[PDB]
Amino acid sequence: FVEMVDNLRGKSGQGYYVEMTVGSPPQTLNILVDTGSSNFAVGAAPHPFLHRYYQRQLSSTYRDLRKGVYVPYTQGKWEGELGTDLVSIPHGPNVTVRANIAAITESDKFFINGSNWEGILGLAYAEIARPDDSLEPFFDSLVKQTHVPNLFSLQLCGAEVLASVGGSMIIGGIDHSLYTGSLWYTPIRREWYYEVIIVRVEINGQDLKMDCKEYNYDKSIVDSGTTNLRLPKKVFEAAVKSIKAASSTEKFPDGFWLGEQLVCWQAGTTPWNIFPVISLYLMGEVTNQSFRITILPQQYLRPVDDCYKFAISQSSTGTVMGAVIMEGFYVVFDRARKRIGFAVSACHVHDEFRTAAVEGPFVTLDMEDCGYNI
Ligand SMILES: N#Cc1cccnc1N1CC[C@H]2OC(N)=N[C@@]2(c2ccc(F)cc2F)C1
Repeated sequence: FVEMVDNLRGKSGQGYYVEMTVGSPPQTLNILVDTGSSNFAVGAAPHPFLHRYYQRQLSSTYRDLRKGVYVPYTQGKWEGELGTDLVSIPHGPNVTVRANIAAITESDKFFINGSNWEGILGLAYAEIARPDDSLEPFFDSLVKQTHVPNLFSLQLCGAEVLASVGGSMIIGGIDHSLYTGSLWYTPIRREWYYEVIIVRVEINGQDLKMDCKEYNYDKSIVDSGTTNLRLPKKVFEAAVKSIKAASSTEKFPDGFWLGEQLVCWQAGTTPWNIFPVISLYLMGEVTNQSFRITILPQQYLRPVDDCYKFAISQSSTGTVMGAVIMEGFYVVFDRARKRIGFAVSACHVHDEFRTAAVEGPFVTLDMEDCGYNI
């Protein structure tokens, strides 16, 4: 899938984007790859933080759906107008799709100063599309209209101005040069978000010993459009307590653990070995099995002297496996078989003593009971 390798770029903390073209003649736009939402939405009018935007009037193939869409979330919102147009991904498959597009005409706290992207590609399912599930998402259109197999995979690599990060979005298959070792799969629990089930969490090999329902309260999702590992309140608190203890040899301000303040060390002296590894055990395809993905401090301390923000934060909407978990790994969104695969990434972080890992099986009792009953 050689022409698709290295087709993602971004700035640390501001997401990964892919170049796309919209309309005829093609308008080039950078689009954030977001497995946590399901709309294809593009800035369509001027904005302080947008260096270009989609101009429907310049496109001979635009069709207006005469329908508005409002997408409030927090910390923000966007609104716009629905239509269809022809869409292609230059460093993607060699196809062109007529896709729904939300042309964003007003927004608050959505576009990001300096991020270099002008729209979002929601890769999750129709159930969470706005205004409702009848607005076919981009990937659904791509699969229906072209032969492309119903699967994509993401290799996010990450790590003055914020550091540039890179990676690859492989549409339609699995590129075996982007990973090493075995691919382990966890089931997609429900096709809305990419919802999965975490059955155990360890911090430096010590079980947090919570009821596993706590890890998925109210859901756990894999989300390339969120930077941090976000954990439900009780789990977050348990985790930081444990990380504090392992690293207690040093002391950092409260704002660092709140992910607000940076912590800096003389360049090159970053004391990685005082921070523990974190293992998340995901439910396997076999009911009583799991496998673990182990992440290093190189993933959960985000570069911003060498300066870092702690990139684990509290959630009130369940666990979010964001970019800093995904950067460990090659992640396969196997929609056709309703499962998500993980393997150690050719661009994983590691030092001479430790490395990200994907290991299994571990046998674990009653993990169907680790979910939330809708
Ligand atoms: N839109 C939308 C949307 C539609 C449906 C569900 N969730 C959405 N969110 C959730 C909050 C963020 O988390 C994710 N994954 N994407 C969001 C996002 C992305 C980029 C950015 F700059 C700002 C953002 F808030 C938008």
